[PDB]
Amino acid sequence: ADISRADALALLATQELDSIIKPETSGSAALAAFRSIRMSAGTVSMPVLAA
Amino acid sequence: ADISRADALALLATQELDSIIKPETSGSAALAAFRSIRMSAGTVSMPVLAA
Repeated sequence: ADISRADALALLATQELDSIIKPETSGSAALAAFRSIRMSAGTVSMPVLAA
Repeated sequence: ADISRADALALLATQELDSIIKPETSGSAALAAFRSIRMSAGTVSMPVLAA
């Protein structure tokens, strides 16, 4: 006769990970590669050299 | 050859008027003309001499 682990199972401490198992996030390849501008109007204008 | 206004059209500044064009506004002729009471009840009862 002895205190098995099952006999004391209800006394054992518990632990949950403090973080989630997930992939590291990529972000947009477009936002990573191409330079961007802050817009204030919804339809910005863009002069382009022609000649 | 020279830079025409059509060639520089994309570079031209814009201006927008600082305020909206609108007619003048006015309040009800009824509230201007007639006496009014504060109602506290949703109905007021009024006694009228009948005969």
